[PDB]
Amino acid sequence: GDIRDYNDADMARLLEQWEKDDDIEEGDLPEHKRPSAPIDFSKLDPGKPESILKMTKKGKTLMMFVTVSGNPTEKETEEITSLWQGSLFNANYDVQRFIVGSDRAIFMLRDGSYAWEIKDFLVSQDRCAEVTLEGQMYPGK
Repeated sequence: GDIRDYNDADMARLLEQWEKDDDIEEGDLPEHKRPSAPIDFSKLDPGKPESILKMTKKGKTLMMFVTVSGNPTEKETEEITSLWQGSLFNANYDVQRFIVGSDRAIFMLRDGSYAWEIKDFLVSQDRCAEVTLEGQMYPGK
């Protein structure tokens, strides 16, 4: 306590957060104790994001908009998409495929793991074609 100015000013500005806590607390004791009896929850923290399982539900309407032809004749898209419908199902890849938009073949996946795998199979053709995802195109990270 050799200098008032620095102490009160700077130290209060530093302790401001602590004083704020004390001020909003006002020393009122709540009946609410730590509800977690097994500290092991915060001790270990399982890491398993169960939230995803709680957030997920059946009804994966995620499709890939595959602009195959680019030519008015819907035939081309139907032919190639039915060929894919063959090969995929023959490869045990049971997926949903519809032709809405003469050029746009939509592949709706009930799965996800092999999303880029089937996508690869699609773009594996010389033409490549436009294969977009409903919404955004995210591989994962």
